[PDB]
Amino acid sequence: QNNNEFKIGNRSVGYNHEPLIICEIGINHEGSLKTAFEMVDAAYNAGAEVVKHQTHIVEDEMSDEAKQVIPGNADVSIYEIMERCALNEEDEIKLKEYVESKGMIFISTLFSRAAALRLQRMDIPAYKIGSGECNNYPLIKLVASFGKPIILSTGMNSIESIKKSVEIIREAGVPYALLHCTNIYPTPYEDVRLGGMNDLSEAFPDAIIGLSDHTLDNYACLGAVALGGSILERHFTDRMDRPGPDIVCSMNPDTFKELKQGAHALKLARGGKKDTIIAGEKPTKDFAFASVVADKDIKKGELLSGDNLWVKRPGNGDFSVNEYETLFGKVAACNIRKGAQIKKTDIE
Amino acid sequence: QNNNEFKIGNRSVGYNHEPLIICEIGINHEGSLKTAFEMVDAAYNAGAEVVKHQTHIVEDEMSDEAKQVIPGNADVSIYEIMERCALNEEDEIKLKEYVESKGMIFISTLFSRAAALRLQRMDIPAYKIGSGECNNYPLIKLVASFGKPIILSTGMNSIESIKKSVEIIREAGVPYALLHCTNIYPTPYEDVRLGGMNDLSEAFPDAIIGLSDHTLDNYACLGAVALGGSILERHFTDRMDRPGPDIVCSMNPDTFKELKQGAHALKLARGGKKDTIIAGEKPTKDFAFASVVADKDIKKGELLSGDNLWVKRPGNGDFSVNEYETLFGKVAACNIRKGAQIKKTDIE
Ligand SMILES: CC(=O)N[C@@H]([C@@H](O)[C@H](O)[C@H](O)CO)[C@@H](O)C[C@@H](OP(=O)(O)O)C(=O)O
Ligand SMILES: CC(=O)N[C@@H]([C@@H](O)[C@H](O)[C@H](O)CO)[C@@H](O)C[C@@H](OP(=O)(O)O)C(=O)O
Ligand SMILES: [Mn+2]
Ligand SMILES: [Mn+2]
Repeated sequence: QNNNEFKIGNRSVGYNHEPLIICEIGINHEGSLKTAFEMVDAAYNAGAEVVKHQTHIVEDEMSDEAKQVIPGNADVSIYEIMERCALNEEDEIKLKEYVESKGMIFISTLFSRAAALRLQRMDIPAYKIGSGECNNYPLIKLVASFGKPIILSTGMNSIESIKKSVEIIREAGVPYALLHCTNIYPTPYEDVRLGGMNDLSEAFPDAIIGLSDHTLDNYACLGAVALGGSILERHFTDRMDRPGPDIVCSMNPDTFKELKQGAHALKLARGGKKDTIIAGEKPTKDFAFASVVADKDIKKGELLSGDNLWVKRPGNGDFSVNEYETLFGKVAACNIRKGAQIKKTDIE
Repeated sequence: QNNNEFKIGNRSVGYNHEPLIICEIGINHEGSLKTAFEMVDAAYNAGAEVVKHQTHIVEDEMSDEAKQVIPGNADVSIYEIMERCALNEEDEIKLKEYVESKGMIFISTLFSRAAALRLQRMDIPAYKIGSGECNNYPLIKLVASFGKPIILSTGMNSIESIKKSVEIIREAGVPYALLHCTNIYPTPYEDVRLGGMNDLSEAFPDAIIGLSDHTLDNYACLGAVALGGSILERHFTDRMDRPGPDIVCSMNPDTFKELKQGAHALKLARGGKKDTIIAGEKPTKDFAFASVVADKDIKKGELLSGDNLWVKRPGNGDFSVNEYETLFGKVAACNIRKGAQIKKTDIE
C-alpha cells in the first residue's frame, strides 16, 4: 500500500509495521483513579502497548450552552457527564506515570486549549484529536505547534473538511495519522463504511491510515487491518459490567487479546500481489498440473490430433497441457501406447 | 465495488449479496459414505448453504506417473490417496441426494473429462475448477460447454495464465467467479496475499471475486470479505480429530458458525464512502462541534480578534468554528461577556 511511517515514542506505526491497538480508557473510569488504575492493570496484563485517556477541562471545552445538551448515549447533559468523569491535572499526571510504570505508552485526546497545554506540560509523545475537533481548526493549529505527531480521527467530517486540518498539520511539519470513524455509541455494522479508509488514503497520500471504532465487537477493526489499517482504536474496560456511556462498545482484556492476534494474522496476510511465486506450492504444482498423454493407441506415422491426445496429471511429462494444441498435426515417430505421456522422442 | 452477480441454483452470489461459504468436504470422508453423511449432517446443523465434493476418477485424471509422486501434505503417492478416498458414481449420486435432502446445494470439483461428464449427468448447478486445473485449458473448454456457472480457483497461476481460461469461459457465455488461492496445506498467513483479489478484479472486471483458503483459521477469509469477496471456501470436517491430508486446514461446525457471523458483519461494514452522511451521528455533531465564543469581556465598539475570540462546545452558536476567522475585525455592537457565544446581534 504505502511506506508512510512515524514513531510514537519508540513505537513505529505504518503499513510496514505491526498494527497498533490504542486502548481508549477515555471517560470509562467515571472520574476515579482506583477504577482507572484497575483498567490500566487490565490493559497491561492483556498485552496492550498504548493506553489513551481523554483530557477534559469542563470550563475551557464547553460554554454554558452545553449544560442544556444531551449526547446520543446518555440521558443527562454532556456538561454533567464531564463534570462527573473529568480527572484534575494532578490525578491525570498520576495516571500517566502509572501507565508508564507498566512499560506502556500514555497518550490522550484534548478537547480544549487548556487541555492541549496541560498535555504539552506532561510532554506526551503524540496527540489525539477526536472526531468532534476534526473541524476545530484553531485547536488543530495549536496542537500542531507542539512538534509531535498527531492522530486525527475523522468521524462526522468530509474529505473537504479534513483537508483544511491536514493543511495545518503539514504546515507545522509534523507527521500524522487519519483514523476513519463513525461516532454513534454504539455503531451498527452498516454505518462503518470501511471504504472510507481508501477514500482517506487516496485523498491524503502522506497520511498513516487507521480506524477508530464504536461497534460492539472486533469485526470492523479486523476488516480495517485487512484493508491496510495501521492504527486501531476501541474503548477499553477491565470488565463489561462497569457503568458509563462508552462501556457498551468497549473491548475487555479477552477481546483485546483476540484483536491483537487477528491483527497480527491479517498484517501478514494482507496486500501482496497475485503473480508472486510461492515456493511452498511447488510440491502441489508438480503433482496437480497436467501433461499431454495419448488418448488412444497411436501407430507410427499417424498424425497427432485433438482426437487421439488428451491431458492428465501429473506435471512431469515432456509436454504440458499448455502445449497441447501445438502437437496437433505432428507425426508419431513410433507406436504410442494409450495412456502414455507424449515424449519428445514420440514425434518426428 | 461492483454489481456482478450470478445464481447457483436459487442462490445469488456477488458483491451486493450475502457472501457464500462453500463447505468443501473434498476427500475428507476418506472414501466412506458413513463419514461423508456425518460431515453433511454437521454442515447442515451448522447452517451451511453449500457442500462441495471432489469428483475423483483415478484412471482418467492421472497417468501412471502419478503413482511415483507425493503431494506436500502426505507421505504416499497422490495415486494411492485418490484410490483410497474416491467415491464411485453410485455413491457420489447418493451423496448429492443426501446433501439436497437437507435443503443444501451440492456442487463438486472435477479433475478429469470423465468426472466432468459424470457431474453433467447429475446436473449440478455450478462447476468448481480447482487451482491445479486453472491452466488445464482443454478441461475448461469442456466444462464451459455445459452451460452452467463456473467457480474457478486460481492458485499457482499468474494473471496471464488465468486470462486464457477466462477467455474460454466468456466464449462459452457462462458467468464465472475467480477465487484467489494459495495451495499449501496448510498455508502460512504470510503467503495469503489478500491483495491478489484486487489484482484479479482489476484484470477481470466481469468476474465475481472470492477466496479459497487453506490457512488454519478464519482470519484470511474474514479479511477477504472486508476486501469485497463474495465466495469463501474452506475445507470442512465434522471434527478435527479425523485422519486425512486436508483435515488440518479444515473448519468444523463451530468455526463455520464463526465465519458465517463474521462474514455477515463484514458484508455490512465493507465498502461505502467517507463523505456519506450518517443520520445517527447527529446528536454527537450537535454537542461535539464547537461554536465561537468571547475569550474576554469585549466592550461595545471594540474590534473582534484572535485575541478576544475562541471556540468551545457545543455546536449551537450563531457562528461555527469554521467561521472563526471571519469575525476578525468586526465591531462589537454591544458589550460581550467573556465565555458567551458570539451572536449575530453582537456584531455591527
Ligand atoms: C465526540 C466525542 O468527543 N466522543 C468521545 C466520547 O468518548 C464521548 O466523550 C462520550 O461518548 C460522551 O458520552 C470519543 O469517542 C472521542 C475519541 O475519538 P474518536 O472516537 O472520534 O476516535 C477521543 O479520541 O477521545
Ligand atoms: C491441487 C488440488 O487438487 N488440491 C485439492 C486438495 O484437496 C488435494 O486433493 C489434497 O490436498 C491432496 O492431498 C483441493 O484443494 C482443490 C480444491 O480447490 P482449491 O483448493 O484450489 O480452491 C478443489 O476445488 O477441489
Ligand atoms: Mn472513540
Ligand atoms: Mn481447497
